[PDB]
Amino acid sequence: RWRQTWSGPGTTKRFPETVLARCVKYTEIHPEMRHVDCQSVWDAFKGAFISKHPCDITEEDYQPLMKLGTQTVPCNKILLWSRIKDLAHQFTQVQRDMFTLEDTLLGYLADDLTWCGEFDTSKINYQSCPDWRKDCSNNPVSVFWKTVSRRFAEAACDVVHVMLDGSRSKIFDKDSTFGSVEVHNLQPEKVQTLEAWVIHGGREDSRDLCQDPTIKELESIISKRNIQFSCKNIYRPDKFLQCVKNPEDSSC
Ligand SMILES: Nc1nc(O[C@@H]2O[C@H](COP(=O)(O)O)[C@@H](O)[C@H]2O)c2ncn([C@@H]3O[C@H](COP(=O)(O)OP(=O)(O)OP(=O)(O)O)[C@@H](O)[C@H]3O)c2n1
Repeated sequence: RWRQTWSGPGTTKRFPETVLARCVKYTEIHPEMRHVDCQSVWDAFKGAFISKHPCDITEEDYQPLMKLGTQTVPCNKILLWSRIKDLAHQFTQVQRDMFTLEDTLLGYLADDLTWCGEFDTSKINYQSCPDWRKDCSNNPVSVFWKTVSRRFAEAACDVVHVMLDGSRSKIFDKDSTFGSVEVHNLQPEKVQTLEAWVIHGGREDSRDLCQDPTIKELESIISKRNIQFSCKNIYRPDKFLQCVKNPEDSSC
């Protein structure tokens, strides 16, 4: 068909099979999730968006799935990220120094996937799904991430870290999930500090990007929530990862 209902990519091929298989793998690997019934998880995930208008999804739609995906995360070891998920993930993969959202069952189930249904049919839409900008923000994927990211941020305590992409024109972006949801849902009663790691993309010698106006904005916002702010440059992410794998080892 030469045209489609929405402007975004349609549901990821074999979405039901993919989510199911991810749930099985996760609960097989992660002991604490060992009892989880992956069929019930799939059904609850389905229940959030099937037969529903994909511009009319709410956080409530995802509550059955949230309940089933309830999981304790070590509160002082949370790593948030904005844009640069590959480094964040490569980092936590070394020795589980920290946990990102994609290390939780629910984040793992949905990572890199697109999905939506149709009002008044039970069909998954494999042709297109709403674009957040062009179509609607209350779509199944955007609403899912907002809901799960809020919960993840509320679970954090002590020092919370965030990797930010220093090669972007807005290192801290208030419109991102990190900036619009996570920063506002850290609980000042529990969270002592937010420490930003600003990942350089520019090769070799570069600025102190902790002085970037958007970082100063982030500092102001966090400080005004009664949370301390710290910032560090990571000048060579490749060296950084090497030092994580082999610390004190070289020129670290
Ligand atoms: N794996 C993952 N984790 C998310 O969430 C937490 O959110 C943070 C990262 O999101 P951020 O980069 O937006 O801050 C991390 O701290 C995680 O703890 C996501 N929050 C949103 N997404 C999804 O990432 C995909 C690309 O989004 P984009 O931010 O690159 O571009 P977008 O804002 O959707 O462009 P638009 O068309 O103008 O709306 C979309 O599927 C979007 O729904 C997400 N994907």
